[PDB]
Amino acid sequence: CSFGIENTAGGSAVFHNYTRGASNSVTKNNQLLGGYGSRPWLGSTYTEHSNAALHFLGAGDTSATNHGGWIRLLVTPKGKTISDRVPAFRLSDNGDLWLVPDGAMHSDLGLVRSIETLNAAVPRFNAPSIQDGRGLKIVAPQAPEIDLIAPRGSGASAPAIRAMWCDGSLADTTRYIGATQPGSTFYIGASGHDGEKFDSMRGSVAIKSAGGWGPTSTPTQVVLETCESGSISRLPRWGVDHNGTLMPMADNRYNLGWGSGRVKQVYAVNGTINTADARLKNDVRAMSDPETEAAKAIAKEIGFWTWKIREHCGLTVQRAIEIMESFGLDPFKYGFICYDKWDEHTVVSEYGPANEDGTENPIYKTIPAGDHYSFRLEELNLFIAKGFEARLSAIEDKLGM
Amino acid sequence: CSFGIENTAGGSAVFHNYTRGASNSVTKNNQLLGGYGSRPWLGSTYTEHSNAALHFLGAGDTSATNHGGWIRLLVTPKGKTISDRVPAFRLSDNGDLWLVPDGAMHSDLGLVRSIETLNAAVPRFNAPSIQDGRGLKIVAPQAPEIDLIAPRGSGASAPAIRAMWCDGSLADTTRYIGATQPGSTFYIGASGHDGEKFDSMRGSVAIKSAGGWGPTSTPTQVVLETCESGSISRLPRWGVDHNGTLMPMADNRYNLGWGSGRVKQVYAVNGTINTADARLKNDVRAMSDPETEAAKAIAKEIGFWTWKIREHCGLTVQRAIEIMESFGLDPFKYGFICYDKWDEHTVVSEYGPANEDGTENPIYKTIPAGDHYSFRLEELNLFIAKGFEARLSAIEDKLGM
Amino acid sequence: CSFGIENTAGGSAVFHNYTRGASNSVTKNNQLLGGYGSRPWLGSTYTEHSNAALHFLGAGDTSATNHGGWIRLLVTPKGKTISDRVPAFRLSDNGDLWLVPDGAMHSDLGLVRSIETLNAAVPRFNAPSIQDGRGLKIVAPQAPEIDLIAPRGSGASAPAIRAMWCDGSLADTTRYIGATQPGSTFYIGASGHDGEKFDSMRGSVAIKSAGGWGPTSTPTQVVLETCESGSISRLPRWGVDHNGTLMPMADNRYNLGWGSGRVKQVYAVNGTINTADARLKNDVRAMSDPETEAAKAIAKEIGFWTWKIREHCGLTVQRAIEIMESFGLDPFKYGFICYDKWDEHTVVSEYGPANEDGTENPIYKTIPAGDHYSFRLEELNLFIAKGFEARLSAIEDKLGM
Repeated sequence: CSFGIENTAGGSAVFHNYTRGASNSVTKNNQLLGGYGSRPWLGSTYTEHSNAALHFLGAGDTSATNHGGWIRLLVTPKGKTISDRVPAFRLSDNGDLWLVPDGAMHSDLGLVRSIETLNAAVPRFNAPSIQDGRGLKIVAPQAPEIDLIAPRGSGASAPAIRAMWCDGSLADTTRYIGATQPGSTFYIGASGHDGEKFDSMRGSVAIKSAGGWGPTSTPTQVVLETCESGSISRLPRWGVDHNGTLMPMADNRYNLGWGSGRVKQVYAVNGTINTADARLKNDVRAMSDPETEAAKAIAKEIGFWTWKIREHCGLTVQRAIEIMESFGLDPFKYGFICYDKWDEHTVVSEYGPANEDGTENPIYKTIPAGDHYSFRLEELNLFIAKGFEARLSAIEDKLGM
Repeated sequence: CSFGIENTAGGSAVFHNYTRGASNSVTKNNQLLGGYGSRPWLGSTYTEHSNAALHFLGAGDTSATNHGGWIRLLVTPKGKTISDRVPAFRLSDNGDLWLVPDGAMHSDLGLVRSIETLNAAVPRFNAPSIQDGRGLKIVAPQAPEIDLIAPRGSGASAPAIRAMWCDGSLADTTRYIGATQPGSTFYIGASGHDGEKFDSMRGSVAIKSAGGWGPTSTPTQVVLETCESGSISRLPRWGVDHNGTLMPMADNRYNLGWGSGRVKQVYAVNGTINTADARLKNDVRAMSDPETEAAKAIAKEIGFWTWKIREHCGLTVQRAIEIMESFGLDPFKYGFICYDKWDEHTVVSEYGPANEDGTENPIYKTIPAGDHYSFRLEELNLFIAKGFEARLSAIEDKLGM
Repeated sequence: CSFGIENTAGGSAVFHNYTRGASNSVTKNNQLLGGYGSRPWLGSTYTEHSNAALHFLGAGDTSATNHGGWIRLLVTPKGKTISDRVPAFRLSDNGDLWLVPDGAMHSDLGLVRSIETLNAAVPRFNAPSIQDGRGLKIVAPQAPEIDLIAPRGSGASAPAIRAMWCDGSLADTTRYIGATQPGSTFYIGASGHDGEKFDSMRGSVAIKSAGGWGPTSTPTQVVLETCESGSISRLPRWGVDHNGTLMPMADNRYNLGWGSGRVKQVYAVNGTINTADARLKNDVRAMSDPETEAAKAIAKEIGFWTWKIREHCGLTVQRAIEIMESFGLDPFKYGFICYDKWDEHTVVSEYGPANEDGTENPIYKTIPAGDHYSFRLEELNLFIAKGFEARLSAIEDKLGM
C-alpha cells in the first residue's frame, strides 16, 4: 500500500537517485540519472520496463563546470507494448518543453531535447538553434496542433492568443518593468525547409506597436507579409494602420486584384485620387491628327450592352483597337488600352467536410489560361473629351466665333 | 530528511510501482498503477489524500498486446481542500498534453485523457477524434488562452508563433528531411459546435506555401477565409499573394465595401482597369432617341455642391432619375444608376477597458436601416459623352461639314 | 539497481512525502512539501543539490480550509552548475502551466506560480489576474515562442491553431453542450505594458461567429483591429464578412491607401459606386462664368505624357491650377484638385537573413517628407463636360437651333 518519508522537524522530505559513470567516472551525457515508473501486471508477471515513467537524464558529461540535467515523461499508447513507448514530454536542460506524441519521432531520437541535438541526430534538418530556450515546441506527423476548447457557460466563448509586450527584465535583481517600446512585434507565421535548412519566417501576420506607448496612447498596426517566387526574403505587403487605413506597405508597388482575380466592385464615398504631378512626368505633348481622328470616331461607338439584366454604357476594347489601327496607331502604346494574360493555375476552391483522415480538407480546382481586354475608363474619357474639343474648335473657327 | 537509492557500478537508480488487478488479474483501464504525492500537516494530522501528486494510470486493461499507460499531475487551489484538487496536467497515452485548469472540468471527468474518452463521457460533445495525438489541448471556462510574456531587455519584445514546414519524416528507421512542398499550410482558425458536433474550421487566417520551395525561392501567401450564412463550408475570400497583390480569391465575386460600409476614398497611381471584352458581352446596340435626349439633358445638370467644405462637381441621382423618366425610360434598367438598401443591424463599435470579469469587452452599437442613391461615374461620363457626340453631329450636318 | 513498492492485492502502490512546519505548526506557503531528484557523480562526490527534480510545494499556509499545493520541475542547463538551475515548468495551484526557460526569470522569482504572485514580487508588472486559470503562460527574454514542426510524410504539412467554440459547460453536474452562440470570438493579438500596467489587447486579428450556428449554417468573419495614437481602445477597422466582402467596419471612415502608400492599381469588373444622394447634399448650384471659362480652357490642355514607356492621356494638376487662378478662382476650394503632404517617417522595408542573435531581423528605411498634387478624375471629367455643354449651347443659340 503506502510508503513514506517523514520529517517531523520542519525540514524537507526528499527522495534522491544517485548514479555514477562506469568505474567511478563522471556521469555522462544522456545517462539515466534517476527514474520512477509503473509496471503493470500481465496475469503472472510484470512488464519488463515501465509503461509510464519519469526520467532524469544528464545533459553533457558531468564536470566541475557542468551539472547539466533534463527530464522526460514516457507513456505507452493503448494497444501497444512497452517496446513502443513514447517519450512524449521532454523538458530540455535549456527549459524548453518539447511535445512529441506517438508517431512523431522514431525511438532512435528519444534523447533529442533541443534543436541543437536534433540537428546533430538528423544532419539535414538544420533548424536555427537560436530558437532554443524560447518555450514550447510541438512535433507531430503532418499536423501538429493546439486546440483551445472554450465552453461559453454564462459568458462568451472567447479563446485568445495574447502577446504581452513590455520594457525591462525579470532576469536581474532590479526587475524593472515599463511601457511597450517602439519595434515591439508579434509574428504569427511559417518558416520552412528550403532544401538545405530552415531560416526566418517567409509568410506572416504581424501585430506591431506603432510607436512607444504611454498610459493615454497605445497605438498598433496589423501587417500581412509574403515572399515572392524567386526570392528568399519576405516583405510587408498590406497592413491596417493605427488610424484604420488599409494600405500597401510600399508606395506605387502593389495592386488590388489581377486579371483572373478581379474585384466585383468598389463602394467609395469620394472619387479615387490619382496623382497627376508635373514633377513626375515628362512634358505633355499635343495630340497628333490621327490621334484626334481616332478620338472622334471612338465617341461614335458608345452605346449600350449587356453581359451573357441591366444596360451598361460603353464600347468594346476590340472595337477601339480596330479604330486605332485604322488611323495607323499602335493601340498598345496607349495607357487606356490594357491586355492581361495568365497561365493555367491551381487554387483551393473550397474545403471538404472533416473525414477519418483529417479535419482540414482543401478541394482543388484548375483555372484555365486566359486573357482579358480592358480599358482605363478615366483616361479613355479624357481621350474622347479631346476629340470633342477639336470638333468644337473647328466649328467655332467656321463661324468666326 | 533525505532518502536515496544509489548505484555505484554505473547502472541506473530507479524506483518502481508494482500493482495488480483484483485476485491477481491484469491491471485495468484507468487503474492507479503508481503514485507520488505530498501530504501537508494540519497541526496534529496530515491530509487524507495528497494535495500535489504524480499519478501513473492504465490505458486499457493490460494484456499481451496492451501495456497502455498515461500520466497526470494533480494540484490543489489555494483556499480549497483536497476534495477539490485538480488533475490539471494530463499526458495522454497517445502523447498529447491536456491542460485543464481549475473550473474547466467537473471531477467526474478527471480520467478523461483524449477526445475519444471525452466524447464517451459527454455524449453530445462529438469532437473529431482525428485531432488526438497532434499536440496540446487547453480546456478552460470561456477563455482558454496562451500568453507570451516578452520583456524587451536590451533587444526587442518579439514573441512569435512559428510553423515549421518540411518534406520527410522523423518517424522512420532512416530519417529524411527536404524542401517545403506545395500544399503546405498553417491555419489559425476556429471550429465550433453546430448543435450536433464539432468539425472543420469555419473561419481562419492561413499562411500557405505558393508552390514548392528551393534554396533561392520560398514563396508564400496569406489568406483570410470565412463561411457564409446558410452554408457549412468555408471559402478563401481575400489574400495577399507572393508578389504582394491583395486580391479576391475568386474572380468577379467579392466586393470592396458595401452600402453601410463604404470606403472613404482610394489613393491609386493608375486608373482603375475595367474589363471591356467583346467576348464576354452581347452586341453593343446604338442608343435610342429618348436615351440620347436624356443624355443631353443630364449634362445641363452638372454644377457644384457641398455636403451638409470644398465644392464638388456633379449632380444628384434623384435629378437624373426624373430626367430619365421624363423621356419614358426606367432609370434602374441602366448600370450607371444604383440603389442600395440595408436593414437595421448591430455591430461591435469599440472595446471597453479591461475589468474584473475579462480583458476583452466589446461595446455594441445599432446602425439604423437606410438606403443610398449612387452613380457609376465612369459609365455616366460615357452616357453624357454620347449626348455631346449626337449634338456635334447634328451641328455638323446643318453646316454641311 | 531497482527499488520497488508492490501491492499484490489489487490496491495502489504509492509513495508519500510528509512534512511539517516548525515546531509542529502547519506547513507554510511555498514550503517544499516533497521532492524527487537526481544527483550526478563528479568523480569523488555527488552534487550538493539535484540537477533535475520534481518538487511539491504549498500554496498558502495549510489550514482546515486550505490544502493548497503546486508543482514544479527543475532542470540544469548544459555548461552550468546546480547554482543556476531553472524551475522551468511550474504547474500552478490554479492549474495553469508556466513555462519559464533559462534566462527568463531571476532565481529570486523561482516561487512565482501566477500573475497574482508575479505582481506581488514585481510591483511594477501589474498584469490582469483575471488571466490566471486560463491555460498556458510562456515567459522568455525578448522572444517567447511556440514552434509547430510539421513533417509532410505522405500527406501535407498542415500545422494548426484551432479554437473550439461551444455553448455550455463541462464544469458542473449538468454538462450541457450546444451550438456556438452569437458573440463567440477568437483573438490573436497583443497586450502590452503602458507605463503603469498591462490591460486589454490593442491590436489583433479576430475570427468571430457571425450569428449563432446550426447544423446547416456556421457563418464567420475575420476582423483586423488596431488602436490609434492618443487612444487606449482598439477598434475593428477592416474585415472579411461571412459573404466574402472585404469591408471597412465603419461607414465612411477608413481609406484604402494614402499619399506615401498608394495602390498601384485596381482591377474591378464593374465601375466604382459613388453615393450621389440629394438628401446628403446641399443644392447643386450652377457654375459661374469664370468656372465655365476655366472648364473650357482645361479641355485644351489634354494631351499625352510619359513618366520619367506607354503614352498616358491627360494633364498636370499644376497646369490646371494656373488656369484656375487665371480666372480668379482658388483651385483648392474645388474637390477635383488635391494636395497631400507627409512628414519623414521610418518603416520596415525588408527582413534580413536569420543570424546568431535571432531569425526575425527587420531592416528599417527612412521615407523622406514629401507631397503630391492629384486629381479626382471622375469629378474633373464632369467639370470638363460642363465646359463642353456651355460651348454647345452657345453654338446652338447662334444657329437658332
